[PDB]
Amino acid sequence: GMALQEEFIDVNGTRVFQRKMVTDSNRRSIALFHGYSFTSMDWDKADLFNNYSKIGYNVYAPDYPGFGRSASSEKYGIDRGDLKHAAEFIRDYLKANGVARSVIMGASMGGGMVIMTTLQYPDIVDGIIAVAPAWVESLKGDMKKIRQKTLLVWGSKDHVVPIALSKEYASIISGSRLEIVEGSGHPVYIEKPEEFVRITVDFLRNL
Repeated sequence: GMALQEEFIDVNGTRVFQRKMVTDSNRRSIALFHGYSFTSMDWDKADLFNNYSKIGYNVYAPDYPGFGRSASSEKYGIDRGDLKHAAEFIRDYLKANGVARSVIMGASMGGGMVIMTTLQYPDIVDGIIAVAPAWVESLKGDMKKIRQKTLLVWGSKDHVVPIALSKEYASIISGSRLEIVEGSGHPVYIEKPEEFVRITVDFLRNL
């Protein structure tokens, strides 16, 4: 039956904690990348493993190296602000799990990471969900090139990553779906979990 597996995986020498809900029959994958302040445990609040599994996605969620339960990492660490390290991580992490292509979702820091991964390795990305992505303001000229279906999610009360950037990023990424969730600040999947699920499930169904 369906099980939430919690385990440690080696990603090129870095001991990564992950949570996953998968079955060998699914032909769809989604991987979830947390913000600076949260971990893979925090996706419990919106029950994302069960909700995405029920629409036929294999679901993977690691703690980024240096965060949560994962080891620090010279190769992947983001201490020095190298977002290309995070694109390497996401590519390598999917490969370690035997996943050739996936939808990738990121919140905040993680949203920056999934954007960068799509800019570097577009052939591995089936779609993007980015929840108020941080650290990408310098990447607009490359973001204009993204061809993947993209969902941008922002809380109406977000003052961490300005809501003005929401409308700008929605213009830059052609075909992007922008949804502003009433009554939420920056971590939408914690503060308005039901609406987060409704919107993200609808996007994924129609990908």
